[PDB]
Amino acid sequence: MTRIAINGFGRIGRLVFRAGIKDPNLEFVAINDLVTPDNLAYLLKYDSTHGRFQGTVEHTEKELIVDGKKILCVSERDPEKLPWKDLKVDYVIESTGLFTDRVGAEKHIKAGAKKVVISAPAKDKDIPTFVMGVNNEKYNPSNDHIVSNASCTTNCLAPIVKVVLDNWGIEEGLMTTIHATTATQPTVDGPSKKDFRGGRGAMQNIIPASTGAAKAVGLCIPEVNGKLTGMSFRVPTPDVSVVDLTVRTTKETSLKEISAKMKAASEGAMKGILGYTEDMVVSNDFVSSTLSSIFDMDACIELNSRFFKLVSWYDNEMGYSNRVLDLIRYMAKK
Amino acid sequence: GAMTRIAINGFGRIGRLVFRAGIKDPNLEFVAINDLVTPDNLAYLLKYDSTHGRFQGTVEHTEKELIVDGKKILCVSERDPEKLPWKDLKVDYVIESTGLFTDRVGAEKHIKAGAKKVVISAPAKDKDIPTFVMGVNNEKYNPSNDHIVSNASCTTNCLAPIVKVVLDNWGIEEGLMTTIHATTATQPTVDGPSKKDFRGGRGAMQNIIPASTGAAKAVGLCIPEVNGKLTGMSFRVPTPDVSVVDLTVRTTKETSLKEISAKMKAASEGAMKGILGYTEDMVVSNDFVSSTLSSIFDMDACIELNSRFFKLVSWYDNEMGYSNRVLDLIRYMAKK
Amino acid sequence: MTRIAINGFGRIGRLVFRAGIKDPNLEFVAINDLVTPDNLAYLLKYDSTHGRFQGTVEHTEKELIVDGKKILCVSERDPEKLPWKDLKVDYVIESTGLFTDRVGAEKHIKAGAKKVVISAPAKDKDIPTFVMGVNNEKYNPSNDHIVSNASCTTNCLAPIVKVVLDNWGIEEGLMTTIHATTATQPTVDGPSKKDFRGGRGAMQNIIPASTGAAKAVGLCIPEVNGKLTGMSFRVPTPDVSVVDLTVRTTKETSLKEISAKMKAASEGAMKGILGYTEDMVVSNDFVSSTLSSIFDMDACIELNSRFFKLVSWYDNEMGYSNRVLDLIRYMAKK
Amino acid sequence: MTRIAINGFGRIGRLVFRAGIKDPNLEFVAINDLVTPDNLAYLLKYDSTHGRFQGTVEHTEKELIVDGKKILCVSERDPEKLPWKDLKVDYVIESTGLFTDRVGAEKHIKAGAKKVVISAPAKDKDIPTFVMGVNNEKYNPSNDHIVSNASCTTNCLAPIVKVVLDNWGIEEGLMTTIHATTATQPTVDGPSKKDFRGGRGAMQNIIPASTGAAKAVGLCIPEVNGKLTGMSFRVPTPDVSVVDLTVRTTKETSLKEISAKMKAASEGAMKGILGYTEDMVVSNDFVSSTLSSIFDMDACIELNSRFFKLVSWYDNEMGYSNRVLDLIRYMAK
Ligand SMILES: NC(=O)c1ccc[n+]([C@@H]2O[C@H](COP(=O)([O-])OP(=O)(O)OC[C@H]3O[C@@H](n4cnc5c(N)ncnc54)[C@H](O)[C@@H]3O)[C@@H](O)[C@H]2O)c1
Ligand SMILES: NC(=O)c1ccc[n+]([C@@H]2O[C@H](COP(=O)([O-])OP(=O)(O)OC[C@H]3O[C@@H](n4cnc5c(N)ncnc54)[C@H](O)[C@@H]3O)[C@@H](O)[C@H]2O)c1
Ligand SMILES: NC(=O)c1ccc[n+]([C@@H]2O[C@H](COP(=O)([O-])OP(=O)(O)OC[C@H]3O[C@@H](n4cnc5c(N)ncnc54)[C@H](O)[C@@H]3O)[C@@H](O)[C@H]2O)c1
Ligand SMILES: NC(=O)c1ccc[n+]([C@@H]2O[C@H](COP(=O)([O-])OP(=O)(O)OC[C@H]3O[C@@H](n4cnc5c(N)ncnc54)[C@H](O)[C@@H]3O)[C@@H](O)[C@H]2O)c1
Repeated sequence: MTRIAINGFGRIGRLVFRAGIKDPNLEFVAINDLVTPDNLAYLLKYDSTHGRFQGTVEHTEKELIVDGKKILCVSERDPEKLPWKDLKVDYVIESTGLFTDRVGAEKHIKAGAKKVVISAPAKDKDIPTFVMGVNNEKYNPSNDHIVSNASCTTNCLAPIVKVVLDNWGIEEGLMTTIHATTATQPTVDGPSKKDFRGGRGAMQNIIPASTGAAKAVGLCIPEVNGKLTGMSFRVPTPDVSVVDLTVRTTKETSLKEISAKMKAASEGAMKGILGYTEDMVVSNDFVSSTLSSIFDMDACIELNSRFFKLVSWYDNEMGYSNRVLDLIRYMAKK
Repeated sequence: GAMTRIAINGFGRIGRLVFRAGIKDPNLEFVAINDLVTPDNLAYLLKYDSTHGRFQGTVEHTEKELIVDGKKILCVSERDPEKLPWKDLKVDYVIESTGLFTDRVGAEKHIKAGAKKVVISAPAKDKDIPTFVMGVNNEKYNPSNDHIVSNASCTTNCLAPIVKVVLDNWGIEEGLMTTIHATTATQPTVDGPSKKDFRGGRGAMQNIIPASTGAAKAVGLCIPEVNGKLTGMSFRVPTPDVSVVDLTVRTTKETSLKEISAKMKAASEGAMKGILGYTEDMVVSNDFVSSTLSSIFDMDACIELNSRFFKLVSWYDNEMGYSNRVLDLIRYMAKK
Repeated sequence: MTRIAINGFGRIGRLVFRAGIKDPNLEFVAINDLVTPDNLAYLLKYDSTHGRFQGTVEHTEKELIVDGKKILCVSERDPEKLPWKDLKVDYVIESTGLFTDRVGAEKHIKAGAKKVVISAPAKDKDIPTFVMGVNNEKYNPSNDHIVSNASCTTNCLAPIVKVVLDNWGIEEGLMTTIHATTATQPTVDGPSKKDFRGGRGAMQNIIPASTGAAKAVGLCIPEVNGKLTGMSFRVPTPDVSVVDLTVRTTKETSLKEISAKMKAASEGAMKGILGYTEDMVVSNDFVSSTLSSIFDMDACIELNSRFFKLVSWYDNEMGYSNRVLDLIRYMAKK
Repeated sequence: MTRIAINGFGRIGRLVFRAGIKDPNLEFVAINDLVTPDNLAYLLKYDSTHGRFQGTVEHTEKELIVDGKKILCVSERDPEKLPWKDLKVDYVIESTGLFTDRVGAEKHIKAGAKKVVISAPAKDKDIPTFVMGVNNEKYNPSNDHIVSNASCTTNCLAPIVKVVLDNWGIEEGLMTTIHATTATQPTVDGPSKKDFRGGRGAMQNIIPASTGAAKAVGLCIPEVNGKLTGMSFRVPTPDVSVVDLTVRTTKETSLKEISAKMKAASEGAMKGILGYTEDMVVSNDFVSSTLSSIFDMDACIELNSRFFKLVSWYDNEMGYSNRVLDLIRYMAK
């Protein structure tokens, strides 16, 4: 049984917990956040986006009790003061958003944790980044003790890029994500030290945003390094995002051939990772989807035999959370 | 001085905003409004605007007219444009903004009713109606022959000036556009039927909704040099007004974002003044509510992959900018 | 087995269909709407609010196939031309919004239907109105061939009123409902001859609206006839509403005592109709709730021993759709 | 000229600044917030709700330059270390939300300010609360050095209560406010130790909230103390709220008479505070209104001659900000 601790019981932390408490192979031993177990228990059972927790939730002054299983609840701002050694934590899910650099994420290993999974792109280039179904086989159990699971957008874009790249090559690519609002944005216009637009009211605006997903894809798919960039527009929805990839391929092809390969990948080497649809879907048709990427056949367009606009959905919350579990399960086995 | 007589068929978002923008012009004379509701509901919707605020002036009504700033305007309720009294009113231009008469057969009812010229506030349903975008191809207008015209779409009016600047300076090999578009009256609040686009029937408050757009092809019409070289799509999002275009374009000559921004800023200060705007500020959509521009180039949001591959971003108030272009086109046609 | 046809496959019609199609005692034989089976099947499969249909959906040019069941699909503007006599319809669910008067509803009877259930308050004083768990025992099989299941708000308010009246009496009561947006509202400012406010954009505004639910409960609970009125505020939410009842009681009492009686009723009589909670719930905690009314203890306030403000939630879509089934089932058995 | 500093350049602080920088009798000398002048210049210039600043906005490392006027920008978390004596600050607008107690607000006076106006209800009983046009005349310049301007909801409800009470008395009143989302709420579900609902996603939910605004009216209008209580529902709108008041009056009356008195007040002794409308209004019809309260005659309902439901709108951002300025101008005269 693999022992897991969660640092940051937020949107991602609670969703990895919800997805993982079902697995007998996993054991969640601790949750760390800046609030009491009462509020953690409330946020676990009630979810404005993914519905009520399908199970029993209780709490003590010192723990949550989920389906009878006891999980320790601690509240320490500094990860170094966490009891990871006493709980002998194998994996710590770093999902606070505040320790995406190595010096901060190294604090969990100092506390006694064996492996640290950062649920976000790393700020340092020396932390390996993995996307399940793209480059997770490059993981080194003997050396990679702090890893990154990339971004929700990277996890959506990289599988699409991989199928296109494998079959027709990519000369150039520009991506746009139309992304759901997240917790980093305020409800009304407010301060924002390093991105002024990011402080504008998320309920009111379409908001241009930077994304690192494109080059992060360059990390996971080196063959596309230097050939893709991207940006983002935050829109006033609470969850589910979509990627629009304009691609110039090397070989001539058509949308029918691309769709054939996407469908094949979704049924084969990327089943459970890449999804495929021909239906007239809109974003809420993917609420609580566990897939990283859902290729939208009807929304795609072809300018000509080498220029395409490919569209893929993702639940930026639920899909990433399940990938976080998938990566841990992989690391534990291999 | 001399006055152009205008009637509005369809007193909706575009119709009321065309009225708001044009009633300030002393050379224009709005002589009639046609819609399916009595002047009482029309006065109410004219007075109060959830997006552009209260009407800055006095609005009253009778059973047969609105009274705006002392001026009386005839208010009729006739579904059939053919039964409208355009001949009696000596209507020079009819703004067809109901959304139901974008083909020649439907718009021709206004000419049969007596109007001299008809401006469709939308893309024509068929290529047999000429389309004009101010500052791009409105000089190709023929006063003696083009009696039914189209002012294209908001997206076309935003995309085309960008395309024009890029093409004239570096050429275009390919261009793929996406518009992130505000919600409009064609979408319901909750999931409902929609025969012509199933996605079009899903709830607008809840979803990102992929949609089809003809704006790319329409620009190919207004700019023949670019025909076949541009396509596009749309995503409707839960905002009530203001949209943004994201154009992925491959140029012929090598260039850079600095050079492109230089030409965009030059165009906005020169030949496309009042049509194309230019900004370097960290703007978001609500910063353009009630903007009169067709297209506002957003230098900070643009990205360059390489010397020939760029992602250009341009905003537009799909209600207010288009309504101001409808008036400009009518003014242009009047002068010649 | 009871044979049911649905006129108007909209929000209410589709949800009634979702809740009932698993029922072996019910047989849905026909669906009538203004579109062909492909759009109806699409709308049955994907719901922006209640998620994907948990089952299989197929279609023909003339029929739907749900979980193997074949349902005829028609498109007739005039109910009088519907094949109810030929299909032997026991109950017709009138959920178009256009035939809530007796002359309009009677067209289903002339076409061959035996019973018509209007999914809204009737425009006619001689059409009986029932709220399950409040006054449905007054249904007379021999005379009530066209009945009304009231409004979603009436089904929420009446259970609250029933308990308070039965235990402490009601001298006066004023109701306010904060109501989710519905299909009658536009996305942007537009015309609306019978209620100008109703035409204003639902995404942007709090919109005052009139409601008849207050007098309608006077119909179902005659003891309160003439003693309560109400109003409504439409807000930019796609589903779930809340009732805020300001009530002057006859006998002295306390919030503790009221909550205790609400809790008893939720666990015994009115079980499945009235729900009870002491948690810090918000509207999305009730998406796809099947209850008519959920009493919110913590949201309630007491001015004094005879003046209370009681709060109760309801999924105006799902709860009402389930009560339409319950009403049909009650009528069917006797 | 009155020398004013703003502590907390947020929604209220910036909107107070916009309305007041136009006033030649006022002199804004300093702004304190936790961000650099660039971000403050940005937020002053562009407003998602009230549009672009109608004027010129410039900034340096150490100041804002608004319409030619130079204003100091400081970034100090502890108000005791603020440069109020050097700047000779007459009034400090406390709009951070973190110093609504006397121990906290008094730090501005310890720092050199003469008066402190809190843009929110005070925590302490000994800090007087004023509503313009209701009880502001009770201000005592010799002793009231820290005052509260109450809440946006109290400023909307109290004028309504005053006219009803003066004409027909109040036996009971229960108020509900349908309130716009504010900076206190997250976009998505998150923690909130003292009120769990307050942490739920504001874009997707109707959110019940506690309010003291009814009880505050009991303080500003002592005759109604113990007779009025209330609650709140936060809804997914960015601005403008509405109060809904269920009132049992003492004297028999009618909606027609109440409306007449409301219209009389809006035109007379509460012009600029109380507004009156008979139109079919909705929330966005009041964006950027400077009124505290707008009586909505058509939305009102009468159960009988003594039981009414009265409805009044308010721009919780813009109306309150103007009340803060009005209070400062009153205290300075
Ligand atoms: N939201 C998404 O869709 C998404 C997708 C992929 C990855 N991510 C990444 O996951 C990370 C978390 O995102 P989220 O949306 O769950 O955010 P969130 O704000 O919902 O959760 C973060 C949580 O961390 C807790 N926390 C903060 N500081 C802490 C500390 N010092 N110690 C312990 N707990 C602390 C907070 O109370 C909060 O609940 C971010 O870095 C984000 O970029 C988010
Ligand atoms: N909304 C935008 O941003 C935008 C911008 C550019 C172009 N347009 C075009 O303008 C047209 C109208 O757009 P809108 O947003 O104003 O729509 P809208 O829903 O506001 O409708 C326009 C008006 O037409 C009236 N109408 C309907 N049938 C009529 C009839 N038979 N006779 C007279 N009036 C009738 C309606 O009552 C309505 O008020 C569409 O063709 C649209 O494509 C819209
Ligand atoms: N949505 C709610 O919260 C709610 C709650 C309780 C009851 N209701 C009542 O139920 C009724 C339906 O409301 P809704 O929200 O489902 O509306 P809706 O607009 O979602 O669905 C109504 C359907 O009627 C169909 N229709 C229209 N004309 C028709 C005709 N002539 N013949 C056949 N079908 C026709 C339409 O295509 C449409 O799908 C209303 O009367 C409403 O007041 C609504
Ligand atoms: N927004 C409304 O509708 C409204 C109406 C009436 C009253 N109020 C009250 O006014 C106050 C401000 O609310 P708001 O909506 O403007 O909030 P906001 O979050 O928009 O602004 C608060 C500001 O305080 C500043 N701040 C935080 N800590 C600080 C510190 N230590 N020193 C200096 N500045 C600091 C922050 O950067 C932030 O800009 C609150 O007390 C609120 O309850 C708000």
